[PDB]
Amino acid sequence: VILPNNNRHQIFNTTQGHYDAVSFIYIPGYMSGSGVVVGENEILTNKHVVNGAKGNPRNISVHPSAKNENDYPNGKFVGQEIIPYPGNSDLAILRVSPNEHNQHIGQVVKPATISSNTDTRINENITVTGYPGDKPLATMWESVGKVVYIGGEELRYDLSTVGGNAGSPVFNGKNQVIGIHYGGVDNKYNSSVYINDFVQQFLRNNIPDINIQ
Repeated sequence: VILPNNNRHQIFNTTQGHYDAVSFIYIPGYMSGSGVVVGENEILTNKHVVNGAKGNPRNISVHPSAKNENDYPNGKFVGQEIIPYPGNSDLAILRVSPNEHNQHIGQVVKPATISSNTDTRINENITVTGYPGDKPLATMWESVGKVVYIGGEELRYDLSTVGGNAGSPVFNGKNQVIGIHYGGVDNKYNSSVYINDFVQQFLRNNIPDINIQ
């Protein structure tokens, strides 16, 4: 949702630095979302995003580092298996197949570093980076703000997001993923799945190369 803090800027060097793992999701109209590469064959996104495929992961296209609708520098990877988080939060792993050159998604971009969240606190400056639907299709935007709430598996912030941002990584100042954006409440806050210790266990047990720091 759009909040009084609406500080959003387009990313152009989408294959460089921590942006390469940020991914555009397209599911045939169409729905679109966001996600983040975190392992050799794996992205994180929302349940409500992968649910749009109606049980067929092959309906999901993942474009890591997408720059615009005519510029997918790392091509696409097709959904292979949906692994929902068992807990009551909007988090899923999407395992993708290798591409047409037999490259794995976590070989073409550097998988994102996950935060242990040992230091994460309210008032901390963060970003949410992904593919908002008010902007041109498949353009990457970074939104700037602060954490306002941490509780259980919920982390909320005062920065603006728009439909299409679902699944976007929430980055701390070290460019580590602290949460996965899922939506918000008009005029109040936006919300993410907080990567707490239980979420970290789920990641380790499904993504053996997960990099938690």
